[PDB]
Amino acid sequence: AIGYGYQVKNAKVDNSTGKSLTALLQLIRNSPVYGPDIQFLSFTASFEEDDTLRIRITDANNRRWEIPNEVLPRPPPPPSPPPQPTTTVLSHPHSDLVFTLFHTTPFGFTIYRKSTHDVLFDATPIPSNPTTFLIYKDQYLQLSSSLPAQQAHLYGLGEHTKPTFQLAHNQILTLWNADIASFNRDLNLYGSHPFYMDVRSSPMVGSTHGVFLLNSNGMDVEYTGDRITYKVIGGIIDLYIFAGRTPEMVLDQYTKLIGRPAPMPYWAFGFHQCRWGYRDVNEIETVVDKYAEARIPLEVMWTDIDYMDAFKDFTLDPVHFPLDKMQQFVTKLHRNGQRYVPILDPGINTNKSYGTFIRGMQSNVFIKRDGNPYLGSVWPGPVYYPDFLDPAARSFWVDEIKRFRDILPIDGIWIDMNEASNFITSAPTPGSTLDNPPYKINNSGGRVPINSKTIPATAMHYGNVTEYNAHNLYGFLESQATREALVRTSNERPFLLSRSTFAGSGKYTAHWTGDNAARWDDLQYSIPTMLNFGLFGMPMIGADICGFAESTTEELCRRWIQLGAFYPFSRDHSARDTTHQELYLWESVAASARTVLGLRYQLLPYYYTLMYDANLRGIPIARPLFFTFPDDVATYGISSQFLIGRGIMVSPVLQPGAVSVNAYFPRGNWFSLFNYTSSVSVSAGTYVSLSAPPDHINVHIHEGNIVAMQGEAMTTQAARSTPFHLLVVMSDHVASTGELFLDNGIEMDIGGPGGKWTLVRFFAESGINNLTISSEVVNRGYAMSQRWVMDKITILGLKRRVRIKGFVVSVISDLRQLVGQAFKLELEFE
Ligand SMILES: C[C@H]1O[C@H](O[C@H]2[C@H](O)[C@@H](O)[C@@H](O[C@H]3[C@H](O)[C@@H](O)[C@@H](O[C@H]4[C@H](O)[C@@H](O)[C@@H](O[C@H]5[C@H](O)[C@@H](O)[C@@H](O)O[C@@H]5CO)O[C@@H]4CO)O[C@@H]3CO)O[C@@H]2CO)[C@H](O)[C@@H](O)[C@@H]1N[C@H]1C=C(CO)[C@@H](O)[C@H](O)[C@H]1O
Ligand SMILES: *[C@@H]1O[C@H](CO)[C@@H](O[C@@H]2O[C@H](CO)[C@@H](O)[C@H](O)[C@H]2NC(C)=O)[C@H](O[C@@H]2O[C@@H](C)[C@@H](O)[C@@H](O)[C@@H]2O)[C@H]1NC(C)=O
Ligand SMILES: *[C@@H]1O[C@H](CO)[C@@H](O)[C@H](O)[C@H]1NC(C)=O
Ligand SMILES: *[C@@H]1O[C@H](CO)[C@@H](O)[C@H](O)[C@H]1NC(C)=O
Repeated sequence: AIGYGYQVKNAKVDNSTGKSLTALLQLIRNSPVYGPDIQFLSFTASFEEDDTLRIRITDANNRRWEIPNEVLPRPPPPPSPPPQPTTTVLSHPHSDLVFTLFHTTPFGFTIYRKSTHDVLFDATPIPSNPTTFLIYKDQYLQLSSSLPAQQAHLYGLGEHTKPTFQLAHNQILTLWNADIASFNRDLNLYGSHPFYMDVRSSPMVGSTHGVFLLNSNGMDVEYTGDRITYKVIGGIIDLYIFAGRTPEMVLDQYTKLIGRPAPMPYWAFGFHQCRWGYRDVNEIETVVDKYAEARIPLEVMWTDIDYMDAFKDFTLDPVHFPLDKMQQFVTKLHRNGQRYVPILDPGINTNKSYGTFIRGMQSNVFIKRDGNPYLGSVWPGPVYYPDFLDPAARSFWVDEIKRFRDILPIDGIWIDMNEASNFITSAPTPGSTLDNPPYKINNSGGRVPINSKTIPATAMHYGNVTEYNAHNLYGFLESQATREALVRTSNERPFLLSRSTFAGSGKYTAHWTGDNAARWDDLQYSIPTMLNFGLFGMPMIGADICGFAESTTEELCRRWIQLGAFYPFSRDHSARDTTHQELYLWESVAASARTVLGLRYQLLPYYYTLMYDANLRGIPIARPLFFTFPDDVATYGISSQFLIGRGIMVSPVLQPGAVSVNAYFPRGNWFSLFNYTSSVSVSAGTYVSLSAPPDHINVHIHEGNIVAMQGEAMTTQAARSTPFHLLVVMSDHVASTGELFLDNGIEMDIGGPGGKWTLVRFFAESGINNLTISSEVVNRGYAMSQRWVMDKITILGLKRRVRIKGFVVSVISDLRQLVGQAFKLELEFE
């Protein structure tokens, strides 16, 4: 059949130092299928941290493609080996993870938990079944693990649109960056994230680990419920297991490896407006004016490829978007506390009188094939693609951005079309097994050739690196270069949004779900996708509100702003061939927008703190219910509700004509953020049928949490000048806590040694006859200098009212306290 697998020829754990395991594997027998077997494998197992195990399988006899350390820096590998059945075990005393090598024919290995003896990853073959073997051919790597089908709940392996967050059994997930619209279910999309989270329902419910394959090649991942199998068309096996044991711990461990989420400027949490098709500077000015007139907050105005001179980067349409008017426009935005973001594509038009093209040629920055620059097709027509693996191309990129920024101020950059997208598929190179690989991955759901509508696999990058190997890194690399350009041309914290991504992209950029559609399905689809990118270490995520493609309806757009006002990244965007969909256009949507964006803006200090938490520990802003409630198995399959931070839950209507929603509530007390008198109390988690009128969305806060809020305003800058209102939700079972991070909104290194920041922790507890609310402050200086005052505290979750020396609501007014000054407030019961 497909292969015969490997035997352990030798294996040993180095002793008398930090243990690592080294083994040599030998091919049992050759097979012709999918090409030549690699005869000898080097096999290592090593602990990068007590909570992280690394399994690396390479050709013992040849260097193979690996993601460069410069692209994704990480600890180097453990030495390689020398030139009942037997086993070799690797364990560390402070590690919960135990690795075992089985000297069977073919060989196997497992990783199990010390605490429960539960097997997390099991690559023991079924001897009669080659689909369960490790197979290792030049263009076909096969790695398989069994799974306890009912107990293992898996999440991730992006990027794909799915109706559920938890991965359905019996499917194939393809990772191959492609310009494919996210309104398409199942298909491989713009990004590739070969990570999954595995939550176990038994034996120790809520027990979670992570599994990451550090490989940039195209792959199919087959998940059948009782097994998962990687089928990878190149590179090596570089497998990381993250011990958890909680969901939050897994993401901490994973992002520690791939990079902590980049911080975001405060303004990026404001509302964004964009459209493909804005005709001229007058129109975008008019949109901004109409937002103000509708009294709907607008933070950032975007321009799509319309602004460019005939779709060429680093230029302005001299007729529709003349430089002087654009300068005035951006100046006006800035005077009003607003910001501006333009789009960029990677392809450089081949026009001989275009400065960017001339300079690019001079520094030889473009991707080549057969010794000449590769000629693609995108919006301006013929293009060459910068090789972002080439240091000279990055410098070129920085320089073009500098030049443009010197003439027209910008606040951030949107990088699109960077898979790379190509509108003409090139002919395959005769005889090449790269353009015509032996195993066809399921590209676009049709086994479509990998070179379809992109750069051909035989194209070459700096260092003689093939497109075959580097493809999934293109977007990732451009993001690094663009961020580099921004940091070098402004001392403000940068902001960028990227379409194409790879594992680690979150260290450089925000992301959006791409080309969704104005359909009720896509409204719901935004939630699983939002949650996934949190797992992928990209917490700054959202979808085009009201839908990118196809014309929206009043009701759909109304329900969408309700949901979308809570996306970490909240933007209205649409294609040019559809109806306009600014939020002021319908009264019922505008009224809904004011209500929900009003709450969002009050929650800005909360979002910003969560962003801080994400950069620190990798924990997502928008997170699944089982992150807070991992012991409640009912939450594992929830796909239509989500948390913002630890204790706020959003429960949107996602169907037309509905005025109610059946929403799951985990155990305990929940209070509407829109009406503190409105609450939900259960002794055991269950579904509750919430009232949900056309203009309302259910948003609830759980007992045990404290959230610092500021006032509503038209801009994020204005909001920060409002008083703080503290929301304290008490629990009979636990003291309540909360956190607030404060800085200047633009410090390059968030929470760094520079000291331009303050951290406040809040604490509240009831006694039999008193109630204490207090704070602790780290680095009091910055916050004090900003004059932030807390004037009111609202207390939920008690059945008795409290004051200074069913549920009730208590309010403490005219407090005038300074946020920067630690306090202790004593209240008494009535
Ligand atoms: C504005 C955006 O324009 C482009 O994207 C467009 C396409 O150009 C357009 O044709 C269309 O494409 C859709 C199809 O309509 C839809 O049917 C689906 O195609 C599927 C197909 O259904 C499915 O069967 C499968 O086809 C296989 C088949 O399985 C197999 O057996 C065999 O037959 O082969 C076929 C074909 O390979 O897969 C198809 C997908 O490949 O989905 C496609 C979308 O992929 O709509 C899209 C989306 O609008 C550009 O590509 C986009 O990049 C562009 N959007 C960007 C541009 C901007 C402007 O600057 C910016 O505003 C946007 O934000 C940005 O995203
Ligand atoms: C090279 O870039 C030039 C600058 O943008 C292009 O010329 C401009 O084309 C606009 C329409 O695309 C037109 O409104 C502008 O007036 C014009 N500006 C100037 C200074 O010529 C040029 O476009 C080519 O030449 C024009 C005359 C048309 O024939 C276009 O169809 C051509 O593409 C660009 N040339 C190429 C080869 O890309
Ligand atoms: C707040 O909720 C309570 C209970 O659900 C309800 O009786 C009251 O009318 C609501 N108030 C407003 C202003 O909606
Ligand atoms: C609450 O506790 C404080 C300190 O323990 C005490 O001084 C005070 O008398 C108490 N209040 C009441 C109403 O008993």
